[PDB]
Amino acid sequence: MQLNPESADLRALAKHLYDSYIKSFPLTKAKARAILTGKTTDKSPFVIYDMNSLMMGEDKMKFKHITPLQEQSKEVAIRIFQGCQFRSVEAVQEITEYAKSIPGFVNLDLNDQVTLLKYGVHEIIYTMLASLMNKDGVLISEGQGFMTREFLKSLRKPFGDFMEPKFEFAVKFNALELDDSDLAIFIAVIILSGDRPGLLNVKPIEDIQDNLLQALELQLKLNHPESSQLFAKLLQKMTDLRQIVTEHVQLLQVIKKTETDMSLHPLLQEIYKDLY
Ligand SMILES: CN(CCOc1ccc(C[C@H](Nc2ccccc2C(=O)c2ccccc2)C(=O)O)cc1)c1ccccn1
Ligand SMILES: [Cl-]
Repeated sequence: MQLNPESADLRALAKHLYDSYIKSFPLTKAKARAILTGKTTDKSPFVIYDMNSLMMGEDKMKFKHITPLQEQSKEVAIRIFQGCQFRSVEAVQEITEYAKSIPGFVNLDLNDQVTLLKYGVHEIIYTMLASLMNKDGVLISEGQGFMTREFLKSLRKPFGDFMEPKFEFAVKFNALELDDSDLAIFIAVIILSGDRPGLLNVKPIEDIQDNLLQALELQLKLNHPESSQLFAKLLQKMTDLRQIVTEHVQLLQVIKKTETDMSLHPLLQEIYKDLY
C-alpha cells in the first residue's frame, strides 16, 4: 500500500466526513463511552431501571407526569413511545445535515437525494444508537438518562418487543470496537446505496459508494491493523440493520391497528410511506 494521490485523497475524504460528523451529531461515540464507563465525574445519568425509577426521573427526562390513579403499564408505554419519537425526528435532521456534506451527494438528482435519505435514515439511527448502548441499557435525553434493557423489555406487549433487536445488534456491533472516525465513513456508505428502490440515476451513486468503500477499507486498515477481516465483518452487519428495520415496521403497524392516540409524527409517516 502507498500514500499516493489516490490514498491521500481517501484520507482527506475520511477527514472531511469526520469533521462533518462532529458538527452534525453532538453526542459522539467517544462522549457516550466516556459517560457509560464513568469518566464523567460530576454530572452522571439518572438510571431508569423499573417503574418506580421512571416516575422519579420524569423531570430530568421530559416525561409527562404519571399520577397514581392511572394504568401504570399504559402510561409508561406512551412516555417511551413519545420519547423515542422525539429522538428519531431530531436524528433525521442530524443525518440529513450530515448527508449534505458527503462529497458528491448534493450534485445528485434531488429526487435521488430524497430516496437515499428515506431508505437510509433508520439504518443510520440504529447504527448510531449502538454507540449509546451497552449490554445494560441505552443513554437517553442527551446522555442525561440511562434506561435499562430489561426495563424496556418488561413493557406490556407489543411495546416490550421493540428494543430487543436493537440491543442484540448493538452488543455484536460494539464488539467491532469502531470509533467515530470509522463510523463517519460507514454511515456515508449506508446512505450511498445504489440498490434503493426507485433510484433514477444509479451509476452516479455507485461511483460515490465505490469511493466511500475505498475510504472505509483504508480507514480500517490504518486504524485497526490487527483486527482481521474487520472490513468484511462490518459490511455483514448491514444484514442485521435491515432486519431491524423490517421488524420495527411490522411492530409499528400493530400499534397503528390495535392502539389509539399514538399516531406517528408526520415526518416519520412520510418516511415510512411507500417504504418497500
Ligand atoms: C430507548 N430510547 C432511545 C432511543 O430509542 C430509539 C428507538 C427507535 C427509534 C426509531 C423510531 N422509533 C419510534 C418512532 C415513533 C414512535 C415510537 C418509536 C419507537 O421506537 C417505540 C415504539 C413503541 C415502543 C417503544 C418505542 C422510528 O421508527 O423512527 C429511535 C430511537 C429512549 C427511550 C425513551 C426516551 C428516549 N429515548
Ligand atoms: Cl487493531
